[PDB]
Amino acid sequence: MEYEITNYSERHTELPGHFIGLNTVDKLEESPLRDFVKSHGGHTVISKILIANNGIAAVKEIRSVRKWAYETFGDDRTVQFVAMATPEDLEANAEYIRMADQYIEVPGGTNNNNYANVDLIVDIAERADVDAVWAGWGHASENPLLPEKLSQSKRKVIFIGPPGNAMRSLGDKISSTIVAQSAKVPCIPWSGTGVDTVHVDEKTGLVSVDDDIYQKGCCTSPEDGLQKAKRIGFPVMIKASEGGGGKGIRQVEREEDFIALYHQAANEIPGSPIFIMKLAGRARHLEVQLLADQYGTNISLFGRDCSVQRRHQKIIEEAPVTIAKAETFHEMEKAAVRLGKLVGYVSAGTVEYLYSHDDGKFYFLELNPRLQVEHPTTEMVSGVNLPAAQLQIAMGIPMHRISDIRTLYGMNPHSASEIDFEFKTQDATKKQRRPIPKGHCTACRITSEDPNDGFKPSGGTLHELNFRSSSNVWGYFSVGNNGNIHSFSDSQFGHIFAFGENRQASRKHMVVALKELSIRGTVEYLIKLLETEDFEDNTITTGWLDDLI
Repeated sequence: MEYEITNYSERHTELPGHFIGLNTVDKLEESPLRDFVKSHGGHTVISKILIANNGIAAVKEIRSVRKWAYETFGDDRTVQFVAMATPEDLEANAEYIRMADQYIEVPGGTNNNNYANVDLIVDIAERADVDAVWAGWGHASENPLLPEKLSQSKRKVIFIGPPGNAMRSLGDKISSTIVAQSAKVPCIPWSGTGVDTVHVDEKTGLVSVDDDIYQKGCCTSPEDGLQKAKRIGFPVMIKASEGGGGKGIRQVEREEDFIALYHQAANEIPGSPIFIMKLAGRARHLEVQLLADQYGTNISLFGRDCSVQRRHQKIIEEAPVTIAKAETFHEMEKAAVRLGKLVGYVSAGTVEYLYSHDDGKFYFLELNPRLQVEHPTTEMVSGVNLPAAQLQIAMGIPMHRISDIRTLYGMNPHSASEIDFEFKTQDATKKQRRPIPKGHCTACRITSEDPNDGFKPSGGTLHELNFRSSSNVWGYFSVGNNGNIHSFSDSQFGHIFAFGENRQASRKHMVVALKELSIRGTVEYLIKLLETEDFEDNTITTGWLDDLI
């Protein structure tokens, strides 16, 4: 066969040497994938892949990369797959370790003994002979030392995901915010508000904040910060960047208790820089899905609502979003891209936001440089096979040279022209066509119980919820394996996906699916919560759900 051509042999040079992988297409005997890459513009070809993760996550990278490929050069093995198999998983017959094309038995115990491990991941990587690795999410998915050490080998193992440098450019809750203050992302009132000086390392693109700036946004003393609070507007949250999950923070709804609380968190974590933020109330926690290639070409793939949290847990997340005004939502999007370029982010990352409809305004929470288990939604409303996406960007192929990309924007899929993604010139919508979700999708965090007393469960840790009275719904339950705290959870934790023409309807088919699954042997409060208007229009902020029970 033969494809249209794209010659980006220029841009590759300025590309971090850690993006170019050993088996480049300029030194390989001619070959199918060696032709699908080259022509389109990429530099490295990936043939073997290591899955630094298990469960549905690990089965999602497969079905996805085997779909695209079979659709592409037709071969659900074009892109091989080496998986890591942890003891307990072999005793559960994980349907994924089964789907791979081979694998290497890895160390059991606490995940810090395999997946989240980093030297082991690459050692294996060096052993298998892989071109690239993938962690999806969780485990070492966030550690930036993972990719930084993956190409940092005599095997140049590329990394299907964001470059470590993309991560190190994040940082504690201070610099993070200030840096994001740079990409002019409306942030929540704190001590650093108005502090947006950041120095980009021309050579490495590494973004850091220089002390004097990080000290311009801290409380040198308890009286020093107390003064910030008044200037702010109680209640406020006393946090300290190196905040440990749930350590180093106190809410102060009123003066008097400040001095008392300040030292409180400072005591938990010493030598820990403290700052004072403004403590918001019933707002929203939408979430922006943003894509970007290895050529400062960031873009978004819609948004997500998830301000309905279980003590801060994502139970119900529907997408696309209809909450904020369209342009108000549009603003946050370019807002998200306004920062991806900054950190020089790559592949896929979902940026969350605090939304208040009272004012319409919204703030920057944090950047999540790591794919999410809830991308399927943004994938159905856009049709962008993300595990088929990021995988091509890793090989150094532009966004426009991405089958699904053009499709999204209205371009002859086979075409090799560029795209005015920003929609900046009259000569931009003669060829293109602004994106737009197709139907709605509302996930649903389901939880049941099938203990580990003694009997031997059904073979596998991935039961697909094959419903019978719903055409538009997919789900599943996942035997919790190698979590981080749970080498195995008593019960499981699978997601569920529902889709439809509109939001309302999507719900219908959603609940409708929550019905069929309630006749087996959990979701009670679910139908419930969906059958309530406080969700039947998308109004409920951050109180409703918890306000309940």
